[PDB]
Amino acid sequence: AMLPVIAIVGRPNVGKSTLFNYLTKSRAALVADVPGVTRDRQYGETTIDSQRLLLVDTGGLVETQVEQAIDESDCILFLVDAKAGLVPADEIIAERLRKKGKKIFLAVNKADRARAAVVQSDFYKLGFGEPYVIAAASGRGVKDLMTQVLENLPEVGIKIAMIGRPNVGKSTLINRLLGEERVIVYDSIYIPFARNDENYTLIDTAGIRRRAKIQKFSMIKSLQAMHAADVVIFLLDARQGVTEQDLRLLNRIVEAGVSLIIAVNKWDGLNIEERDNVRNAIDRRMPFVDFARRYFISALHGTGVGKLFRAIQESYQSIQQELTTGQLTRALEKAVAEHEPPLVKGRRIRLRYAHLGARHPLTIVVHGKQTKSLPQSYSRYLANYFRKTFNFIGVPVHIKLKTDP
Ligand SMILES: Nc1nc2c(ncn2[C@@H]2O[C@H](COP(=O)(O)OP(=O)(O)O)[C@@H](O)[C@H]2O)c(=O)[nH]1
Ligand SMILES: Nc1nc2c(ncn2[C@@H]2O[C@H](COP(=O)(O)OP(=O)(O)O)[C@@H](O)[C@H]2O)c(=O)[nH]1
Repeated sequence: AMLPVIAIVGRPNVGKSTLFNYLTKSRAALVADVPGVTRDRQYGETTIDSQRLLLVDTGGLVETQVEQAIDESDCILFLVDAKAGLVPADEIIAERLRKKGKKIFLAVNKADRARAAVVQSDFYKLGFGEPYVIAAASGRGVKDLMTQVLENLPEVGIKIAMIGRPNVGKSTLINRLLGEERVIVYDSIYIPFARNDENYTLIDTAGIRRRAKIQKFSMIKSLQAMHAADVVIFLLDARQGVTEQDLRLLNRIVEAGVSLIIAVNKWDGLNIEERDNVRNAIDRRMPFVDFARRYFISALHGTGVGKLFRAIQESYQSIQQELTTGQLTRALEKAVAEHEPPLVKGRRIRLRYAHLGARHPLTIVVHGKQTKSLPQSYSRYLANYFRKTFNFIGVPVHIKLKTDP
């Protein structure tokens, strides 16, 4: 079940980023034990009728990248502007879209409170069927549009995926893992395997096990793998150090909420200073992923690779454990007893209970009075307290405050 990908396309200033923001998951109410993740303006996820969808704002990519996004998407949401009417640049985009071989949903944005007949008039001639009436500023028509997008769509064990930039060692590591002691192997995107009584499925969205067998980076296919997997193994290339692009990928993993293990690959042959330099770079540039187990390996020579299986099992178990309101509240009471919340404007903040908001991203909701006066430093203290109490690894703990009712 790979998530469908919807590419938002259209001229500048039609409302693509506004619609993207309306549809995607907001993380404004969350405070993490360690900050360091921003809101992605290119890729996101949305949910409509329980069906999760990947969204790409092609305006955030700006033509090579835009063309790649369109070619790798399942459907296309093409936005035009009711206030402008049909303009020549819309027609240029339309002709390009017709040559691709995919569904085009036409959406007329900025409809505001104008009648549909007025809004849609200029756009029937584009030949993309119904010009869906929307206003991204108010939500008008958005649910109806997304319902039409949905309607026009076609033992696993622990699912894992390798994520990383080109040439970091993904195919090498896949081949090495599948050949480790006691591993047995038996559409082509899923590769089931087992080790002892442990069942796994490798997710290979870019088909790299096949290219290695016989012989272009896709952020979309990386995101699809990340959302399909239970645990991600992110590979760094120790010879290159920590790169800006590595950080962009890691951030997306953390934002997606998926369990993470870091494999620092190509560790072989490095001297004491080289190794210490890589370690120091990780500590300086990646403290936001301290919750993730990391292993220094050589996929090529096999050194340290076997440690990954227990890391997969333990990371999965950590986020899958039972987390009742009673046990979360028991932990909250203990945290408060050890370190009392500060008085704010002279009034005491009273924290009453905690419940599980979500496992991905891990969100613990803390209820009380005057909770929004809680300094962010206290929220970070609570995040760390829950982390230690339940031994959360592979995912960061987020605290969401709620001042009931
Ligand atoms: N009146 C109106 N303005 C909108 C609507 N949606 C977006 N806008 C505005 O149109 C402008 C362009 O929007 P933006 O999302 O940046 O367009 P993009 O360049 O396609 O990403 C911004 O000022 C938005 O606030 C809408 O439904 N109605
Ligand atoms: N020295 C060394 N080279 C490696 C290691 N892992 C992969 N490589 C090399 O790095 C290159 C890219 O490996 P590959 O698995 O194709 O990377 P992918 O693009 O991430 O799938 C190849 O030349 C590999 O032999 C390693 O652990 N040590």
